[PDB]
Amino acid sequence: FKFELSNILKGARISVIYSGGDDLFLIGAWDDVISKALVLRKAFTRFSAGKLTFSAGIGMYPVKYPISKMASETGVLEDLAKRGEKNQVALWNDSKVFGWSQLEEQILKEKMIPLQEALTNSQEHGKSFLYKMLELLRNEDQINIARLAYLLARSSLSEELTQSIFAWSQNKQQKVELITAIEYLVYQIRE
RNA sequence: UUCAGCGUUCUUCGGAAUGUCGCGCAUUGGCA
Repeated sequence: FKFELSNILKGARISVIYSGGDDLFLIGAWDDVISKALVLRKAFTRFSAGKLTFSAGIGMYPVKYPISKMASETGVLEDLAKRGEKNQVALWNDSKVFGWSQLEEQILKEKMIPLQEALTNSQEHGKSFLYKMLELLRNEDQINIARLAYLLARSSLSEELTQSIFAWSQNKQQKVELITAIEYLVYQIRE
């Protein structure tokens, strides 16, 4: 907490308000805070050789927004993660609580990276297509599953991604990861 | 040689929205 933490966070736009196994508080750029939070969980397990788990709450706030409010709201997110599924992290919203491995791979690697590479390659697609997909996923109507499939056929995205998105939407866990992965990509792509 | 029309098609195939923004600013916070 006091020494290795400086090397783990090295190179990231993060300021550590306080440290320690009792309570850890860091304020940083959101993409950096998430990536370093994942690095920390992997390091903690390695350092402890397992048998030790860390629960965290991650929140996204405008810079002008008050620190006390940031601290209070993020405390609640940490509490969500702590009460059940203590290893799992809570990110941005109460609705999104994810295991650290889930957040790192089943969301930021299996879903966000394909979508990211697909969008960049496609000259025919854009944030607006990703917003359309998100609106269907958010509504959660059975018809939207069908409407997403019509959008996917029109979209012409690579078939394996098309099928993977379709499968993800039908599975409840995959869709929350798909929603989060799309939202993370939109936050990253947005200027 | 006269007397008559009769039957069959009644719309078809594509394209079914797309791209762009997806809140910003002030107070507050932060730095001094």
